[PDB]
Amino acid sequence: FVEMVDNLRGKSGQGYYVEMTVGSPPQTLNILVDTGSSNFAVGAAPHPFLHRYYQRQLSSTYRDLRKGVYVPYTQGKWEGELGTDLVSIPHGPNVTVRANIAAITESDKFFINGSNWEGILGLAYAEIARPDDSLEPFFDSLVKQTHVPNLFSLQLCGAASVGGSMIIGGIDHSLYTGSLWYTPIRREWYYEVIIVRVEINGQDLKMDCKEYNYDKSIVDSGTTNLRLPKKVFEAAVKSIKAASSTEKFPDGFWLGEQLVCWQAGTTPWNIFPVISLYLMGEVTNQSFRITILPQQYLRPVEDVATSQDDCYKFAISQSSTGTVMGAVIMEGFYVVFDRARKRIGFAVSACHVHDEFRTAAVEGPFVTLDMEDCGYN
Ligand SMILES: CC[C@@H](CC(=O)NCC1CCCCC1)n1c(N)nc2cc(Cl)ccc21
Repeated sequence: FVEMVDNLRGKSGQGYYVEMTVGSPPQTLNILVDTGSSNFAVGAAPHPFLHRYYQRQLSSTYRDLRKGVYVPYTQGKWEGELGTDLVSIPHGPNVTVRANIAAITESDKFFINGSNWEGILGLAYAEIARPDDSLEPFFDSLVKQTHVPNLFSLQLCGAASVGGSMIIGGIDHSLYTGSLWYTPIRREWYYEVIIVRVEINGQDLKMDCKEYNYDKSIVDSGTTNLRLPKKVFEAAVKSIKAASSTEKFPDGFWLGEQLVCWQAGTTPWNIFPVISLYLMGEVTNQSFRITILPQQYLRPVEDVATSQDDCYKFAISQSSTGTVMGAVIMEGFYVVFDRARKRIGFAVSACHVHDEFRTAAVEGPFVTLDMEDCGYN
């Protein structure tokens, strides 16, 4: 696993990418690690944002599937040609698999201007694969062709430049401290989990637990913020406002539209509360909690090429599509995607940033009744 440690790189807010090789002879590409999608889709045309792109025709092991794919989302679409080719990960397991590859020939608002990645590794399940669930995802192809165990674990470490580790086929003990606790994957499509309880400095948020998972709660490496449903976001902010009422901040700060600055390098971490998220456990009526520090949700401002000091951005935002546990959560925790056993493990990361008096935690067990009722149908 030592060869797989520190195999992730990226820029702040632009995601985490891993080095991958496709085709014969091998073409080296930087590929976004994405637990929020299920397609292995790489740029295959010279879009001006891209450093590199996949050249289908120069690979002797490339096979044209003779079928297109069209993936629209919100502000954009990505599209291209479906095919298969030989894929390997230089700083991964020593194997080569024939996997599905979507050669992106056109996209709108997909690639990020200034980033160093040229494609995405959809690490989620077949059901959200496009055009349909018969297009086998990369990790499915990996496990079915090799003896690599059906799991991977992510340690995202966040610093402009960021690093991390994607351990494929196991768990590295030295990437976490304390104990690993597991939450069941509710449904195999996104990495869907169930939040049963939320606390702010120990104070229960007092919401119907169905609100925390409306209409969904996912673990996504392709998202930066901790995104919460409107009604949950409202209460959490109102609670964070209350905990830190010794200082008032502009209304735009809570919306992520304005920055807040203190004389470097202190900085009142103490007035900001810890946020505990209770997740459904492996056992009936059993749950566990993950505690995030003010240091996870107050991020040093991305691009301050004019504005020095300390300065911060509020990294909790509202969502209309359910809870998203992004880098805000994931950078605080070593996250194990145990696909073979339908579960996701959380343990305090060895690379999380802690303050002088408080510590991030994964603790349990807790008694929580009707946890299944917190999931939305
Ligand atoms: C479901 C969550 C969203 C979050 C998002 O919008 N992320 C930024 C997105 C990541 C994938 C490359 C393009 C930018 N999301 C993720 N994780 N992967 C996605 C891929 C597509 Cl085609 C659309 C939305 C995606």
